[PDB]
Amino acid sequence: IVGGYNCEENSVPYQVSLNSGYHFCGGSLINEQWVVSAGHCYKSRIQVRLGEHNIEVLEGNEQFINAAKIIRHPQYDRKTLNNDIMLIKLSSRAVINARVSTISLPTAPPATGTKCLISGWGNTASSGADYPDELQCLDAPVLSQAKCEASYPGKITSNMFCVGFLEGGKDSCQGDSGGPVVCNGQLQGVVSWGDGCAQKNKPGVYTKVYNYVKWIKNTIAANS
Amino acid sequence: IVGGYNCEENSVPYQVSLNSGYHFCGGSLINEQWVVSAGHCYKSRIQVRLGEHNIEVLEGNEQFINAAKIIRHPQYDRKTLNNDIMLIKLSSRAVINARVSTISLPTAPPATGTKCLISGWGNTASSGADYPDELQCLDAPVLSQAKCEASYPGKITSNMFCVGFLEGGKDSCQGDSGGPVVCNGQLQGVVSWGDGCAQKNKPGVYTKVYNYVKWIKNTIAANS
Repeated sequence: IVGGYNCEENSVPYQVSLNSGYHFCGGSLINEQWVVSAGHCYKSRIQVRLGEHNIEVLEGNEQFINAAKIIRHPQYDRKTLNNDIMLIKLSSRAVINARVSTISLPTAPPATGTKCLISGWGNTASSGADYPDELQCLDAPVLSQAKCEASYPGKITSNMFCVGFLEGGKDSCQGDSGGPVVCNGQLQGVVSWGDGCAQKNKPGVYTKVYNYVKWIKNTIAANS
Repeated sequence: IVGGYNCEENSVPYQVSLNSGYHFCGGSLINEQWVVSAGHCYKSRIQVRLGEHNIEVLEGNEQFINAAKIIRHPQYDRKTLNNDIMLIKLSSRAVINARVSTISLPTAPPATGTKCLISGWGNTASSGADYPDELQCLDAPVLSQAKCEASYPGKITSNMFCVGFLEGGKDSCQGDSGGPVVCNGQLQGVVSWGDGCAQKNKPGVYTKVYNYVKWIKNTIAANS
């Protein structure tokens, strides 16, 4: 997150990190046993960690749980990042408390102008490496499909949307992929891709979770 | 400017010097008829010189134009140097050419990590006095507000930010005040103040021009 701020204490209890030794992506806890992330964060073996704030220093509420099942959306397109969404079944049930809890799926698609919270341990600098210890947060609004298509001519499908600022300055960045865009108590987006970070007229692009609401429930039901 | 270098030719066409008998400050040409500088560079009578490289020897492209109006920010705080910004209307419009051009105002605030270019004819000696003939340039990065607020605990307002190096060595200095800090082709900062030049962990503080974009255009429109 470029241009963000340190997430307050337990303001993001649904945030998880995917790890192969260390964190390579974020994710969102949507069921006591299921995490949604980006399909391009796919790996064969993933350890999910819950309850982290400072990703370097244990604060006591962390849960380390290895993925039991990693199911990337069947129609995921590597080149276009279309259907960039993936479900991870946890090998055991997360323990829900004030530090670890779930986020609701969306009942309606993202509404232009709506304020959302994006979070992650990604790079916080537009150029150069500058990775944060503490979970970063960013309030950004949903942009119109028009502004989104315009910014990325011929790249934007109906399974994507744009949240950010056309002036740049604030944005998601390398390391934030898979993480949550939560608007009005609902997971509307998964951090998907962008053209650089926080560049002018290059807002980040996010998977429209709303299009996958049935696929998620069906997939969870079939794998329970 | 300590630790810098002779700006190349034609690289800083927006740099101006303010003189009320002597070169006391720098400034930026932001309109054919307007200069931004530091409010603490206020004099009742100012002659602006544009197009200077060697501040001692005329090279042919200089324009000498007296200030018609000198408008300091109406909440400028002499004590805190909060709102350290000032607008000067030239008595005639500058001839815009290859060596005297304007610089764009910022469309988004300083994103930390971004390389900037500070410039001026200020003291190049941390200890003592060594004023250069040729304009000095310095590439310096936007420091996180966290790091800025630290170095000057309780001094740093939302109208200020820090550019430079915590190690020391490279920094603006006396006589640089008012001068430009340009990042991505936009005037992000105005040399304002610091504690010591090139001073270890006491980096340069700059007026965040972004917060003044509306005030500036309104003042210019109101005085044209």
